[PDB]
Amino acid sequence: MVTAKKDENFSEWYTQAIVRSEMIEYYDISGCYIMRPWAFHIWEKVQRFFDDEIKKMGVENSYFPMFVSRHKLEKGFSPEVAWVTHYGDSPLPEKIAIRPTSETIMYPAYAKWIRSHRDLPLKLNQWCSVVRWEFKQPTPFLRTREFLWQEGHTAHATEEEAWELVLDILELYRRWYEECLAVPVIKGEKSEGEKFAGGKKTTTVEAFIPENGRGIQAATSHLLGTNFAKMFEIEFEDEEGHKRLVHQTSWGCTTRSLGVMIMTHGDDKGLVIPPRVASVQVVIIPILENTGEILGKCRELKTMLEKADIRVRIDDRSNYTPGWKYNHWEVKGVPLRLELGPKDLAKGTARVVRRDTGEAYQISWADLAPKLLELMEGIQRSLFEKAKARLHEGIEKISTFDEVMPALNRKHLVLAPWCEDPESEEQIKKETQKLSEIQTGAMKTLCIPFDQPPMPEGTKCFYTGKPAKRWTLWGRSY
Amino acid sequence: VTAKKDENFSEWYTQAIVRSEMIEYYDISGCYIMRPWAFHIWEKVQRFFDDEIKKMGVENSYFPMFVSRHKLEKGFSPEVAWVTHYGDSPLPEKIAIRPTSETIMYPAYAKWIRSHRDLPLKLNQWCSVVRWEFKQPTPFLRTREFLWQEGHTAHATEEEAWELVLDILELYRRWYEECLAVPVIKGEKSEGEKFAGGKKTTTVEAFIPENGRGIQAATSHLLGTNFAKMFEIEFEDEEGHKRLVHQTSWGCTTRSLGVMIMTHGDDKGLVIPPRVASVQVVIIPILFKDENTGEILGKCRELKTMLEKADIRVRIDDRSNYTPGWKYNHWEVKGVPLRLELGPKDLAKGTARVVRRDTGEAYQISWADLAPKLLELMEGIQRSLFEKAKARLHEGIEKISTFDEVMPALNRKHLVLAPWCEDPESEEQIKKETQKLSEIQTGAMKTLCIPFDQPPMPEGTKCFYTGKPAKRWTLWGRSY
Ligand SMILES: Cc1cc(N2CC[C@@](CO)(C3CC3)C2=O)cc(C(=O)NCc2cc(F)cc(-c3cnn(C)c3)c2)n1
Ligand SMILES: Cc1cc(N2CC[C@@](CO)(C3CC3)C2=O)cc(C(=O)NCc2cc(F)cc(-c3cnn(C)c3)c2)n1
Ligand SMILES: O=C(C[C@H]1NCCC[C@@H]1O)Cn1cnc2cc(Br)c(Cl)cc2c1=O
Ligand SMILES: O=C(C[C@H]1NCCC[C@@H]1O)Cn1cnc2cc(Br)c(Cl)cc2c1=O
Repeated sequence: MVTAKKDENFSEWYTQAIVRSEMIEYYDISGCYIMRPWAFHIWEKVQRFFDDEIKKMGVENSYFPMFVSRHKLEKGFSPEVAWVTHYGDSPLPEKIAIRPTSETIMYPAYAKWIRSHRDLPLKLNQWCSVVRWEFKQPTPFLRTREFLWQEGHTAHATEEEAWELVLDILELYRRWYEECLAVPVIKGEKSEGEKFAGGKKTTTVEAFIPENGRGIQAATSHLLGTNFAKMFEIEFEDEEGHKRLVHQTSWGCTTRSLGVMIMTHGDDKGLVIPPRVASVQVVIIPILENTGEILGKCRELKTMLEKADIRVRIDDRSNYTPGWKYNHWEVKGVPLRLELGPKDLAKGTARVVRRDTGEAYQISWADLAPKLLELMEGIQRSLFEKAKARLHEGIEKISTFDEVMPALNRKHLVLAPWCEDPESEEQIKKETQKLSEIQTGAMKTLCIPFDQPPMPEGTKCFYTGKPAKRWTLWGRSY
Repeated sequence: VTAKKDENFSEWYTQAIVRSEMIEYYDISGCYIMRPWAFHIWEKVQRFFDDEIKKMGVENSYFPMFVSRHKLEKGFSPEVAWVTHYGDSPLPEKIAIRPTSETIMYPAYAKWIRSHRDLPLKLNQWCSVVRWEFKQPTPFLRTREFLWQEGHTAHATEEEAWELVLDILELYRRWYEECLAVPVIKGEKSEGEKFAGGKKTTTVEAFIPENGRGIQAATSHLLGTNFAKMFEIEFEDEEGHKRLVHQTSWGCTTRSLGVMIMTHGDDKGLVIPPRVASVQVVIIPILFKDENTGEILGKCRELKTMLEKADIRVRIDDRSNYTPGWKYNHWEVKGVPLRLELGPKDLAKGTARVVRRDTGEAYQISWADLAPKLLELMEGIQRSLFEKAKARLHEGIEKISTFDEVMPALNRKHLVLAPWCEDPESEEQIKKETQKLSEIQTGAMKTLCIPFDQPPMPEGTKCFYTGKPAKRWTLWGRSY
């Protein structure tokens, strides 16, 4: 049973929810966690969605090695990578790192494979795990030392084609969150200080966690331009015979998405899993003395529902009371519970309870499959709409810096007109950190949203008083 | 490809996998890049196997890639890769990259399993593992990092665990025979060849005629209660008594792709069985001197739509910057089962010319007949690839009765099926003797498996090596 209340002790609530729902197991190596089937099935669902979509775009999957040579990674202080230095008791002549990302593994191959315009575009993806051995405190799903992800890497003859792909991928990430996970996200461009330094422009989808007021980056898609093509000599002869640099993109999204989903939809009773990704969509709980009447009808119902492609489990485990099973599956977040006891059997009905609201329905056995499909569609949409309402309520539009600290104290983000000077972003981070100290606490840019309201002529930047350029979203962050 | 498969087999294999764009080389020895053309086949067999194990109630999971020194070694270290530093700082205790996940998963199993209500526990994961052997690698077959799936189950009874071992082994037979069209032999490993941590190891074995070697294709172990004792995986039964779980584990890797390549490839390159071909039919418009360009391209689009309506996986190669002859050779070296050519004449005739990759046979087919006729041809290709490979397997196994027949059979690049007493001392002696005789003429012959399909053992039959009473017919040969 979940005892910590989500609004009062959010961090303990999160730990309880992910452990008692059987999503994670702890491990002796800090920063690494076991992903149990209840969570892994959600990853499998989003992976299938995204993989099907990128295949429609002509992206093909591949698999590159998990190791990169020291001289290829460092193309005098090491990055925060895990170094393999020995095989058995024998030192390697040159240490090798576990991939933190695969640019330095893939791009030498791209340089070999690309020789002429005929070879472009080149569009590859891989599903793997990466390792980033940061010394800070980990958080399951959200910030871990090893994590599962997909990384896409493309090369094109023109920047326009590369940018088109950047935006198509970002739209797929919006769909991953909004359509599969029912989590609303905001598409935007990263500031110069926050973008990937190896690239030209970084686009992002950002999510908001109301309980701690923090934004979190949900996925990323980069227009790399020609920087990496210069560094790796990825050149092609054009249709007229001149050597040119390719224009590249890269993009990724991780199991952080599951953590965002958990935090968005969970409640005081535990998880709430959107029907589109739930391992089990309907749990059948026989109200049981096993004559065979009740479980016979349950097996018939499960067969029937599975013909409608509903993911069903009958919980016929012994020595647990019905109420125990009800709470067990509520903590796990199954979106629908189907109760079948003796009175139900006598009437030819079943009692269906939806997890998000607790509303109960008496449904005849015949109406079961269509009514349950309808209810799952309603649950999915209601989860999304309520989360989107909370997102809207969490963003305050401001004009001057003196509004910032009140908004941050309300656990809100701010949308502010900004001159986009990177010096000013560093100054704002320092000032908000120190104001929080006197009163991390730093506010930073989350993104410059694609959806720009008009910028009235003469609008001043909320911090510098210089002419504002764009409306920018700021907040405390992960 | 220019090397002949029947002359320089290793060189043929390297040319086949490079020129088909299946692999790319890499600067760290023993690791290779799996390019999209190879990864497509992997995706097909992964989907088959994952669908089937899900039907059995096995659920996917993901455990960490790292194992602490004290948990792995629960002296001289094993052939694992050791992480010793994060950045410039030494780890307080070094950690290994997984070579397999027993030591990572089983402490969790011990925590999770409390009563019979928790059993059976059936988990699988798709991942890569690392085995840092000092020997020469071979792409797909023997590499230092490789992709695989490892399944690990726990049961209340040995009977249930053994039933699962055999169900999984049958899935591996289907992975090879139904998907890859590679015939395999199910069997039990000898005492000297089985997984030491388990009670009985079952296997599927394939045969490579060009070098006379058996190769283990996949494995499924009855672990019994050994790991349950080691990791304290116990459960309370219905009577309230504490008992040990009965476990299984099982795995299969991208070695399967290399076995497919070696089995079906020919002097022209790869031959992909239709059931694992991401492109089953390639349509090639013959464009020359601007003769009917628009008509030909429109018709190719129509044909692709029609064939896709029949679930045939079709690609039109309308790339303007390659000639038709180049396209012919490209898709042939890549092993696409069927090539469909449509030129000006064919547009006039209402026909298309189709060539099958395995035999080269050509067919003129009316556009209306295309879908059913191509389905029929793909069934024929899949069946023929399997049947020819099975005939080669049959021809490569000699039944023997005495050790004096062994060296002539090995020199014919064959396996031997011999009656054996099953004494491990005798397997060790046979390995040494056959290596020595080979040297005089690696060359050691070992057991590959004791097949499930046992012919009768006539009373009084003597072991082919020791002269003691034979127990079972055993398959032996040179091996990978
Ligand atoms: C699961 C995951 C996802 C992502 N990212 C980033 C990119 C993105 C965006 O969505 C996606 C690929 C594109 C994503 O998912 C980043 C990390 C991560 O930085 N891990 C290392 C680590 C370990 C640790 F023990 C502690 C901390 C730590 C503690 N405090 N701070 C400030 C850091 C960090 N981890
Ligand atoms: C791809 C793959 C698959 C399997 N196995 C084994 C089990 C099985 C059976 O099918 C499946 C999981 C159950 C499978 O696929 C074993 C290896 C492997 O031993 N790698 C290490 C290595 C690296 C290296 F550079 C050289 C050598 C080397 C050279 N000569 N010798 C005698 C060894 C070995 N590799
Ligand atoms: O990983 C990236 C850039 C992009 N790679 C492709 C997938 C999407 C992703 O945003 C940025 N990044 C992030 N963290 C890193 C940590 C280390 Br350690 C190293 Cl060496 C390198 C990096 C590093 O390059
Ligand atoms: O890996 C195994 C046994 C089984 N594990 C589950 C998947 C199927 C597989 O056959 C045997 N094995 C093989 N090679 C190994 C190499 C090293 Br290095 C280590 Cl430490 C351990 C092992 C080791 O245990």
